Amino acid sequence: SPADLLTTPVLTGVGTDNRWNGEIVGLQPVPGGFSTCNRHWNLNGSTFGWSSPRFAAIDHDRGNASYPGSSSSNVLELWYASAGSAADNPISQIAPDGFPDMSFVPFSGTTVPTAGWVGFGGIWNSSNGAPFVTTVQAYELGFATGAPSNPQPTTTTSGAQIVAKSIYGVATGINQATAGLFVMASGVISTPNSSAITYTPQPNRIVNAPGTPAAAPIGKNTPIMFASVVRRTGDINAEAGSTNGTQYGAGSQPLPVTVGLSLNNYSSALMPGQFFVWQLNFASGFMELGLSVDGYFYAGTGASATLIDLSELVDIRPVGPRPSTSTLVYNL
Amino acid sequence: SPADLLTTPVLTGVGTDNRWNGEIVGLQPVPGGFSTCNRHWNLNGSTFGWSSPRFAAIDHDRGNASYPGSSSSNVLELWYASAGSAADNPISQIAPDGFPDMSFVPFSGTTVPTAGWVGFGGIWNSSNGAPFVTTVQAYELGFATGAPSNPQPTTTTSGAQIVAKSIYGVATGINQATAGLFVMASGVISTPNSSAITYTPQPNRIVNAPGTPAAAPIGKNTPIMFASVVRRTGDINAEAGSTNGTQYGAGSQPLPVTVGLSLNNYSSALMPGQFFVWQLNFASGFMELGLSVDGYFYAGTGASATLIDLSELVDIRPVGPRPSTSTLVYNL
Ligand SMILES: [Cl-]
Repeated sequence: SPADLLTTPVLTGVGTDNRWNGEIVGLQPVPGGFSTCNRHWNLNGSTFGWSSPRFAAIDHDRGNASYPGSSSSNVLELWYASAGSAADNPISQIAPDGFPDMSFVPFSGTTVPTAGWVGFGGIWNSSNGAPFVTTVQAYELGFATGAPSNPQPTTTTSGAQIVAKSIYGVATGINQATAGLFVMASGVISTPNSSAITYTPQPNRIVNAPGTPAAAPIGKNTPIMFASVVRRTGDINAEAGSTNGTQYGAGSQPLPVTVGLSLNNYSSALMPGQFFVWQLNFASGFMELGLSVDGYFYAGTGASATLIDLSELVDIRPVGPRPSTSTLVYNL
Repeated sequence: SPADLLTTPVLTGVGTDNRWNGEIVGLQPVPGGFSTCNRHWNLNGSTFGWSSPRFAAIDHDRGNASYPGSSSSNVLELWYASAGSAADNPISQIAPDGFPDMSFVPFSGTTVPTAGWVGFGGIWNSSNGAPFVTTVQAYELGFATGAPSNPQPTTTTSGAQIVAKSIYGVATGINQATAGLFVMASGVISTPNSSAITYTPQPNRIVNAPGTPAAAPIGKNTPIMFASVVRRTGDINAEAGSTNGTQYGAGSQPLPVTVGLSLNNYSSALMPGQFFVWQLNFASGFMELGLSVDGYFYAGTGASATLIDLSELVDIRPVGPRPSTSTLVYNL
């Protein structure tokens, strides 16, 4: 039984999302539908992604590193490689374990990109493993085509490039035909100013491998993402509330669910066309969440795009397998 | 019952240690004894530390930022504040949530400190939350006294300072009497060259709050730390089996145990003078692990300081409460 995949602490402040590793504080309905594969598991014990259910480091030993111009001081460092070149990754060769499933947002000069996945790290020497210490910075990572001259976002891994570019000037730029990338897997969201932006990533920014099943509305049941509070570059101190607006990152699954799914095969527990349902009991009222065999979560919220605050969630109780066509209860 | 705190995946490659968040691959006996409080819970639902059972970010909004002893090619950014000044931390005011429990290792020039806790981040503007983008780098963090003129290691929180110093040159130094620190909580170990060093931290480097209970041998039973493979600055690409040597970080508890202990009170389950015992079944042979009420783990390995490899661990079975004076079986 999948019942213990989702227990009360998973959604009441201990559980984190599988994209940003932020504490989950809300449920974000996606009436338009979405797809996610990276660090996403199904109930048949499998992933279409390239990442294990953890947040460690991103490591790739063979990419092209460069900076523009003839002055090496305070420059934007650019790193890129082909998708499918991650030979050292046992899960998938598509990308290094932990590389974010987000499309690259191009920028140059003094522009800081909006809604990029950003991580801290730098370039290192492919021949001996030594870091290029003058290249440490915050880097936006994403999938693109057209690097290095004109990188543009792409949402498919097939034929893509994996790109890292420092959003601020590094101490001294480095030009290497072959160089390593090392970036911490726990990301923040890039903003050019103190203002928060919409939940990130939006569905059209998510990068997916071929064959990734889509999450679509089933009747009045709508797929959701799990909203967490995520740091943003424009106002790094900002956390939940009051301070200049709240920034949400979103993930397809709670990481504890992803971990459990990765350790187990739940094929006997649930049939296709079924949800495993939990009841979420709030201080006043309650709602149901449903989990499909493809590993997507649903709510009975229909066309609504309004975020559901989990601040008053009290406990979670298993309901069991139900028809995916049965509208999930929403009494909030 | 605490039995489900330690299940097979916790020590067979999924569970991470509570200091470095690295995947646990070994058990490190500490015949000399040790103490740990940070991100360490007991069976009475309590911690003597200053950190929650998670790895996010380190944030303090009021420290002194400077860059003395710097050249134009090499500017080491220094941040420090008093221990006990972390007013925003609901757990403890000793230090910001996630600040490492390690004594500061002094360094200067281009010298890289040995066995330092290093994290990525930078300084930010206390008045508006904006990052000082020219200060992003890898920083060693630790407890010290004598900042800013002569920082020296300390292992007691009382009267201490919390210090961050970039191990590499930042793009541009920043002098502010009041400034913020922001560093990702997931750390790496500083090494001056490609070689691995001893497991980190050694017991004499660990910082502890007043009242922290010590782990000492009880008869033939010896306290252990949980060893994980941790990244090092000298060879950032190196992982398990590196021809430059394998680097271990160590933590007092597996993080899943710490999380479980933080969510429930197990005081009725175990009394002082008792271990909760699990049997670890390997491919050839087996051993017992014991957990005390203070949350420390023990093995019946006596004076041995030899690391126990978990690569051939097959499964874990709960045994139950046993007297701490009873020698834990070691049959490997
Ligand atoms: Cl804090």
